[PDB]
Amino acid sequence: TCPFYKKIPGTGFTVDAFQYGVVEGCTAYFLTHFHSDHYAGLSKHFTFPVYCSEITGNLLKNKLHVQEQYIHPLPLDTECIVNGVKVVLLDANHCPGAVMILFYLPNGTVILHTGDFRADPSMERSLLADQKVHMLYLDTTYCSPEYTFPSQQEVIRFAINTAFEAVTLNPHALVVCGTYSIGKEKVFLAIADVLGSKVGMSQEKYKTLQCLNIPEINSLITTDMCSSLVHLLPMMQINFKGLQSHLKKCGGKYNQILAFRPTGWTHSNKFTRIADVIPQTKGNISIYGIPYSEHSSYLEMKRFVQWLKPQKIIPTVNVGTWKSRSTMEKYFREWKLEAGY
Ligand code: NI
Repeated sequence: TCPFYKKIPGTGFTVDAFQYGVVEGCTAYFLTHFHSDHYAGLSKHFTFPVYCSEITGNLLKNKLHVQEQYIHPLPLDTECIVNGVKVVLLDANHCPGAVMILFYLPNGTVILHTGDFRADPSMERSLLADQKVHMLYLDTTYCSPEYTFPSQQEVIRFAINTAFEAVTLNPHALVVCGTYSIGKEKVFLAIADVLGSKVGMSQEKYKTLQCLNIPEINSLITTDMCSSLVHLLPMMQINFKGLQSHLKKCGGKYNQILAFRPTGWTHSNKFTRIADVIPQTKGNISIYGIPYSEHSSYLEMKRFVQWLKPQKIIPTVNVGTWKSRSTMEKYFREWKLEAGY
């Protein structure tokens, strides 16, 4: 059955709750973003109202084939009424179309559900600043002090200078970026922009990008692999074997590969700055691991919550074991004692 952390008290609303069949009482199913963990169970066969951003609705329509009658897209930063209750969607700074949701309950309680998010100080001057938030449903993916990472901008600058150098040294090199879902598009679009190229990719991946309301998209991407010097491949192919195999496929148009694996955190975040990073190399193929995160670091999460001062926190990630829950509760009390709420 649907867990309490996916229900919104005193409404018949749920959030990211599609894998449990019909939820008893639920009149509106919200979807924060188009990642398979959150949408799991949604298909062309679902027949209840789904509320979501415009981007998320394009994806539901075109990738999952959910029927149009059941998709209710809502604009951002706008007060809307859903089944008699006032809501607002805000940018989550996660992947394309990902939202936080603000619910104003009839009794006067205010609830923020973050979805998946990367907390940022620009969220301190949104509609959130205008009133007290009593309850916070929080993306606790990286809720432990070991989880540090560079800014997105530091990582992109590094990727740009690295790719530009390699291709100026060898104008027959190919750049490859690994991918598995939506998100982290800036990695490949920034590399392509410094090399004066479009990004080549499969038909399924191009169809996905074409749903994302990215300005000038038709000038940036193509299905003609031949004509482009940045290619996208599935993350699973980003290894020496997969990359040599792909290089054979391209018809001796390239004689070298430089590949990027955007990942979350891995244990080498604890010593290495972005400027110290060096690739793994085997022959004419080099692979760079780059920690481009679309989740809050510990410090980013802590700052956001210390600013917001919620009366209660409801974790939404890593809630499956008592040890994880206990650990997280300890950090929430620390934050509250430091900040005086
Ligand atoms: Ni996500």
